[PDB]
Amino acid sequence: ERELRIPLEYGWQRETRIRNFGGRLQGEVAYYAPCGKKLRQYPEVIKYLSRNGIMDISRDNFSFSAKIRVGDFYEARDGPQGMQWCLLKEEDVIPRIRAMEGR
Amino acid sequence: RELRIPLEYGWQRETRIRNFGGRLQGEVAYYAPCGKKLRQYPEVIKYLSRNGIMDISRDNFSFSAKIRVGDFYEARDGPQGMQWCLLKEEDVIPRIRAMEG
Repeated sequence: ERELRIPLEYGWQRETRIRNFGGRLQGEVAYYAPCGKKLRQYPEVIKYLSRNGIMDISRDNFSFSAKIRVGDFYEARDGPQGMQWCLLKEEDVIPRIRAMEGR
Repeated sequence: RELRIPLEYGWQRETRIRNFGGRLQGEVAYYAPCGKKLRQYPEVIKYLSRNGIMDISRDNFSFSAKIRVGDFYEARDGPQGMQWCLLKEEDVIPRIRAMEG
């Protein structure tokens, strides 16, 4: 976890979006670079680090596993403006992770 | 454009909307590249001075909850209790207009 938190200390964001596809929970991880650029897979992170001369952090500091309790978790909820990503309180994340483990 | 410049240097701008009995209240916070949360212009200016950041100044910052820059969250009651819901891009102008009416 220490490893995967380093980028947050450099002003990156980690986001996990959770969807329940008929009882089955699935997560998708994205990073936002400090400039706001959205990165959706390792190759995208490596290119960003290469292109931007970033050497303090590496591919080792990043994971796209939705089962890692690092950064912010969202679940879709309906409302008067339609579906929104709603932030899970840290204490509601665990059951989501646990549902995605095993399998 | 001026208010986007800090975001490129790894500042975050966040607007929280609370509905108090149908009266919307918006509140803006900045997170400096070090993560420090700043809530007022004097704190932002002290932070710029104390950390010798000088590319940006007062003109690159707004604490007005009516500006479409950065992420908007609205507090929404639900099954899990109070949650911050991320406003979609299309959600923001309507909720700003709601704040004014």
